[PDB]
Amino acid sequence: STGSATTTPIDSLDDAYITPVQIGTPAQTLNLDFDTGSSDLWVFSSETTASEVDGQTIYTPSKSTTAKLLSGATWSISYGDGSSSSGDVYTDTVSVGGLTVTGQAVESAKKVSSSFTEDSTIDGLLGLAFSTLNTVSPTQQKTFFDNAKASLDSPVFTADLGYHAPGTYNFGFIDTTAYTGSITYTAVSTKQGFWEWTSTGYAVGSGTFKSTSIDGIADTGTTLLYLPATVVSAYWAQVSGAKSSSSVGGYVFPCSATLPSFTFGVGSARIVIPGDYIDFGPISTGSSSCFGGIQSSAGIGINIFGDVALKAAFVVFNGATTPTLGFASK
Ligand SMILES: O=C(c1ccc(-c2ccco2)nc1O)N(Cc1ccccn1)C1CC1
Repeated sequence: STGSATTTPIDSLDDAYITPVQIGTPAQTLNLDFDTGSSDLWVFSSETTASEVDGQTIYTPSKSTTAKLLSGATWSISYGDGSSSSGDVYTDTVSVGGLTVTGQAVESAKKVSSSFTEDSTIDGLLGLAFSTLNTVSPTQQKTFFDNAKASLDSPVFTADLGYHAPGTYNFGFIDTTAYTGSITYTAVSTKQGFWEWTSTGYAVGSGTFKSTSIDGIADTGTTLLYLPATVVSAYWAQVSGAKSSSSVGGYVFPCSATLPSFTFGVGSARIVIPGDYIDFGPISTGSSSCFGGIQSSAGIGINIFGDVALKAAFVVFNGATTPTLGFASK
């Protein structure tokens, strides 16, 4: 089997991407944020505190003939931006782009933090990291990808995120028309439950490439590119007037600037992020100070290849017995 679904930026900055997902019988279509940095599939639901729902589409398990309460199971998650959600769990049929999993754990939110309520465009998350991070208790649950893997033609999914445009998540096959050149594959460590890999270095604009190992995660659920402070300083030093602002919470730059590209290494290959991908626009409406798309990871404890980086590539998440990641230009 295979699946193929279009993923769409939620706003004009590509702050996140939503992909439609069919849950239950008859189908209830919810727009989920596919997140390779987490491992819970959770949704706004008929159980969500009513004051915490503001325009999202909800899953109502009582209207699904295939929903079954997973008795006793609860879940609770916190994300690196401080947001969180929690609730109970049902199993139900879940389809993505024509690929169906029966008995998928669908984690129904009873509570969501303010950031979720305030984002009417995201109806939930679909976790695609390793199942060892799944928060369900007392019996940890598998991700949609783990449940589907055995049926898939090839035990892979691919992320092809667009810049200010739709893109695609595919399951079970590699679309050889979707990228240029070859795919370079690199080793993955699952020890922290993430798609954790080691970049071979970086370049700023037309500058010389610096060979240096940068350990970090491929995280579709994170907007920006978070890298060591030395790297980020070198990038922003090339932008006249850029500075790190404690009041804003990162690097800002004059909106009048033209940003340089940023290249990261994947083995001997190179992925170039165009400068325009690094512009996240005015810090507040009407400001001429713009927010940078490359920020320091020093506060986080891990480097994160988020959407800014991933949208410059066609990315293979290879869930073979020994997982690997593949990157190609496109
Ligand atoms: O939001 C998280 C994050 C945190 C915790 C968990 C997790 C799974 C299960 C329990 O906790 N999963 C994440 O997905 N980021 C992305 C991030 C962090 C900080 C700033 C920006 N982006 C990843 C790094 C851990």
